Amino acid sequence: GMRCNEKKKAIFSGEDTLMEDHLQLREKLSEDIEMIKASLKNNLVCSTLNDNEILTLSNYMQFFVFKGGDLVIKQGEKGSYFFIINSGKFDVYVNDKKVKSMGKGSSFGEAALIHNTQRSATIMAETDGTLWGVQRSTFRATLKQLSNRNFNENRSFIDSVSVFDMLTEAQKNMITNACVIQMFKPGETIVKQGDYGDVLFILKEGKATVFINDKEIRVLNKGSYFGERALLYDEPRSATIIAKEPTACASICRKLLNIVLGNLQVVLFRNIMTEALQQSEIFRQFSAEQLNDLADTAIVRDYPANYHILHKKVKSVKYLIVLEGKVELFLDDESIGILTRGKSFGDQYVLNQKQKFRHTVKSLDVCKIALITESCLADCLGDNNIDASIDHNNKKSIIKKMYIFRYLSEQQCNLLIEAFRTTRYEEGDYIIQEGEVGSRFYIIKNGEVEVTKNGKRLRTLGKNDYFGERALLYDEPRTASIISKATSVECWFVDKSVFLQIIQGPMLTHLEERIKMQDTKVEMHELETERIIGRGTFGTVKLVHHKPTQIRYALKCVSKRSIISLNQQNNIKLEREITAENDHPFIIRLVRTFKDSNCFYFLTELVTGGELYDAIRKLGLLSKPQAQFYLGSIILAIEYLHERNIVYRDLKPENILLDKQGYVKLIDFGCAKKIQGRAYTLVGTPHYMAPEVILGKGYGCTVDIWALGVCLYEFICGPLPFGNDQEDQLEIFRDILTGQLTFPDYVSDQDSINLMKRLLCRLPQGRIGCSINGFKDIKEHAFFGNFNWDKLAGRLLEPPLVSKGETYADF
Ligand SMILES: CC(C)(C)n1nc(Oc2cccc(Cl)c2)c2c(N)ncnc21
Repeated sequence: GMRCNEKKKAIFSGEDTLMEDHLQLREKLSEDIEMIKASLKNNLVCSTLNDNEILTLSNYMQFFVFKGGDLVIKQGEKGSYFFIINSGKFDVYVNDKKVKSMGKGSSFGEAALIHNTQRSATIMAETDGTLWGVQRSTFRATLKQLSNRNFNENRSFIDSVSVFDMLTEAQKNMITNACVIQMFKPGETIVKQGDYGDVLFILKEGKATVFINDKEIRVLNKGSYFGERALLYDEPRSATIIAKEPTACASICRKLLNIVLGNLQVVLFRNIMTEALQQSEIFRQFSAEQLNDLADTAIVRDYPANYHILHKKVKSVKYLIVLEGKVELFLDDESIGILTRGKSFGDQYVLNQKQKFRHTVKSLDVCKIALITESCLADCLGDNNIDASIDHNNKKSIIKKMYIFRYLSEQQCNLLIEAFRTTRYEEGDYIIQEGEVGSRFYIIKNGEVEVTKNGKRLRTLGKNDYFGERALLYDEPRTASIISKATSVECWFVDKSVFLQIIQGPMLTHLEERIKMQDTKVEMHELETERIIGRGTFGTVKLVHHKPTQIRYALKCVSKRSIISLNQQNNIKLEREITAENDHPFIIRLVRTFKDSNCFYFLTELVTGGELYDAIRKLGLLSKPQAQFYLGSIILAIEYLHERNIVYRDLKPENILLDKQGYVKLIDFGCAKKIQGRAYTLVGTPHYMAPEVILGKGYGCTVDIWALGVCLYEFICGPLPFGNDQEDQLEIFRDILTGQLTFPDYVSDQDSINLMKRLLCRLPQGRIGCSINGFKDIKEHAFFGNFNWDKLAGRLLEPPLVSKGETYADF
């Protein structure tokens, strides 16, 4: 009997432990449910909830039994429970001194339902008595599931309604939030025949009876819906729908749809038309707005079968799209194809404005056609020279994808496009030879080229690819060569001298410094720490000097003991991901991340102009131009992130630095997350936190827009709009949820107030910037009426403050 010689390991291991001692089963009677339902209707977070949601919460409450002289909660212990007193008396001890005495009906431990907070007073049981109670985890999880199943349920019913079929993913999700649940008991008329109603209804649970002229036509089941046409048109109800058993309906109103989405026909058509236009390689390079304008101004026409829609008698049509039916195309007498639903024709005539229309288009059956005329293109492009404008725009689409040109003013970008010269190359011509100093940026018009270095091939590039952009910013040897790998390769190109006549010092300095810093490789041993520029529980931030290039950087150290202690294992990598991917001028730019036995490193550009927190405090109350500049700058950064499905979640002046030139840099992406569906976790700084985060029913990127309104209020008015005096988190959230927004008598600008009120709208659906148009509604608001957004991005504005000298306070 031999023994095992190789090793088996041992197994290892506050307020929730105590309540387990008092926990007990008890069947909930009618007297209990009604006192819970009463007590929750007066609660801070639960007051907004409907009866079915409060009924669900009431059942998750648990019974706890106490003898006299028993401890419930202790002042200093971490807070986790909320209580409604069922029987007996309970005394409240603050600093070991009796303040109050509570009986049946009263509640305590309110703040636990929002966050883990330290208890203020010690509650003790005077007599023998019992508590109804619920824990945060259970309360938040229940709130999550209620709102989240509601959303997913409603989105399926949106997907089942045919009128929404041509909405995009993002459009369908946005109208899902406009759904309102409406309950009907038996006997109740949902809709009456003859009324001009503007509401779609969808049966989730139950059954209803349909009456036309007081006669039973049919019965409707869970899934059935009615009122699609009521969202498009003013038309009377064809029937009287009456509920037969207790029923629950999801519903969209046209009034809220118009606020959220705009006109439904206009939005639907724009999608149909955008999809049809994108099948052409020409319109594929148009902007979303340009395609939307073509959709809004397109002539739409119904034709009978065997009709000559176009015949070489043409009404200046350049492009044709089939919406319904079929048409046959002819060149003289030869059929060249049949276009069905969604297909289109005319690329040849869109490109060549002056060409005679040689084709014939004959309807095969009854059809609906959209027609884009010569004027419809000119009004879209803003120019009567269509061929030149399409060409100009083709080039613009190429360069707007590059950082170097993306943020230049439209006037500068146009000038630069106009300056493009064209040249041709024989096969085997060295367009660029490595080692030589370049002065030209190229875009390939026609053909192919092959990139090489020290002999070996690296890549192959073709129509609309580009190369050599660095030569515009630097005087340096070309790292690779570019050989022509086709017969008659044509390139557009622009000289450095022309680029320097267009771009001005500030933008040029920004590009010079930025492109260079990522280019230069870095190792830890090459960096010397000059001085510490930031401290905290996270770790430290050092100002560092790179010996080889002499470029100065910033190096954040995140201690490993900090991350593993608070269970932020998965979060530090998601921060690395987000922080590395950001490539916007008003967001901090990462260079590289290093790994270490002690701390996680982040190396970024050095920002020398200090925090915005201090800048506004030097300025005092900001004027209209100054608030426009800073808020405008924050808007561009947040918009960039929202387009990449990132919600920032911690917007405050502290997290915004200023550079040498006085332009903003967003930092600290610790609270930031890649949004996939609805977020529920409670994060951020309480004074800037949106009411939808606090209420636990789901939030998205809209929270950063609330915070924007908080910042604007600080800029114009001075103090915070909510809980300015307050230190207790509970009383801040209370002021955020139910407090009054007021504005000082010295705030004389109507438009400023209007914007602040609309950014600080509690319900997101009514919050400016949160509809389908996104930030467009903020940017076009009267407050920004004289503000050139174009010049902000391109560094062509005088900023409010320029710092004299420097200012400081897988991996
Ligand atoms: C002033 C402080 C410490 C908040 N800060 N944070 C900064 O932002 C950093 C600095 C290094 C790494 C990361 Cl991920 C962010 C920063 C900077 N780039 N330049 C100067 N000061 C900086």
